[PDB]
Amino acid sequence: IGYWIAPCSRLGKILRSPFMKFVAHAASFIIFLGLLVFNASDRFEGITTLPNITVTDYPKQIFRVKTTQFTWTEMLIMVWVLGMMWSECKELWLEGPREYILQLWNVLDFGMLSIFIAAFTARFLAFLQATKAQQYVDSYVQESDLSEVTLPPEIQYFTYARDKWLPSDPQIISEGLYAIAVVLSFSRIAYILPANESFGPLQISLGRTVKDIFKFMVLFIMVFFAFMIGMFILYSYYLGAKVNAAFTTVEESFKTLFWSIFGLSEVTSVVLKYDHKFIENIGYVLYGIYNVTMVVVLLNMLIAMINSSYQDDSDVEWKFARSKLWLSYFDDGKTLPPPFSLVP
Amino acid sequence: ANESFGPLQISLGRTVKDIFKFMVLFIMVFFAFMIGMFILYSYYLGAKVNAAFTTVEESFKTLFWSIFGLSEVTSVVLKYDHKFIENIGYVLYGIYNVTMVVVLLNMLIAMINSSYQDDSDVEWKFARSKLWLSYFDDGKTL
Ligand SMILES: [Ca+2]
Repeated sequence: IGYWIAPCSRLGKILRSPFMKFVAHAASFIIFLGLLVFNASDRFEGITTLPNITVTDYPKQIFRVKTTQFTWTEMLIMVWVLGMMWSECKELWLEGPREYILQLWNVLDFGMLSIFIAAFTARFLAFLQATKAQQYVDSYVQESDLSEVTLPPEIQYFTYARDKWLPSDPQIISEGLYAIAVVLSFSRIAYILPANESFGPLQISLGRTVKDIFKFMVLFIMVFFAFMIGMFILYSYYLGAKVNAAFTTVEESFKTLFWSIFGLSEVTSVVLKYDHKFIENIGYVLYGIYNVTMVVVLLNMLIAMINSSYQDDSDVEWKFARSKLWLSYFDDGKTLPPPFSLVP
Repeated sequence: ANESFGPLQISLGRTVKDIFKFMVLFIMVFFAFMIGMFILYSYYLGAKVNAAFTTVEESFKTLFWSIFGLSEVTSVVLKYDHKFIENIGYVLYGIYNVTMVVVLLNMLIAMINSSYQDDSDVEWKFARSKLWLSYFDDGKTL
């Protein structure tokens, strides 16, 4: 408000400093994360009502209206997402799309903002359907609090609890995408992390280790696909004849072999319920060979990365990254935080 | 004060001091995934096989014990047919495990390089001499 009223003043001059603009953007993102956390402040200790029970503020309300309506925190977070997307679009328009895509931070921000937009679009579609159902109830139902009246099946579905929801209804998609976007949001803390002396080189080395890990992960993915296909072919014919129905389908085989990396897949994944001990013993051998192979690949990755790191260069890289961060703020255009940049 | 265990204690102290810096970043990642999974699974309290991500405390427990592999995979599955949310939770839990492995491996490599760069002997003897000088005063007689 002060910047809008007096763009050229002591406060205006202070707020246009590159460090002050960086602090403004960091504070805006902290407020965005606070809104993300506060939107779910009614569930910190868990939801009181069971998923099979519907609660409505007034007796003539469709439950989906109550469970899909936006709150003021939802409005604020939608405005924040719109502002950040507008800032990203302005950057892409001004500087060029090809250069914009070839940057980790820009593409990640675009991805998380797109996921937020998709989640809010799905929630808005659910809200529209619920509002149409509520309008139908208010215009054609006057039967004492939705007890004696039986709604048409096109609209009776909106009186159902969470358990009766279709697996592909808009609100489930909305909340899944919202969870993904919330996970991706806090990853932008590492965008402002390099500006700090202690946490800059750490982030630089973390990015370098991720880049080194990716190439080994490609080979491990090839080995993983090999064992997934082999064990799925071995155990596909035993669906109702296995202990934990693992390796019976491509999804199940993929889950079992992926969670085996962290030791979270039990050995009974290879045991059958029949007397075909040959198949069970081949599965045991293949699973053991897979575990030994993944340990060998992890050991080779660790050793190769240790050698590569053993080959004062991190300080230079961190200072270069921090200087890029600074030069991103020296231009006077990026003055206000993205949520407040909408107002012209 | 011991010759054989003093250097070990000094090295352990330096290891803890190096570990804290990476622990800050891992705490940021941990909070990210804790909030995400809690938001995903807060609406399924009695609709899950266990109470893994139903609350913030529960999400913190599940993700912290996931570091040591002491949290079961079934923490993600649901008792409903909402396979979209279950698969999103599976992907997020797998990404959390991969991310924590990456962070731990990066911490290990960075600390190995830092240690690679008769240095601990001087530190140990300085600490031992500080311990000695703490007792040269006549006040601490008993
Ligand atoms: Ca950007």
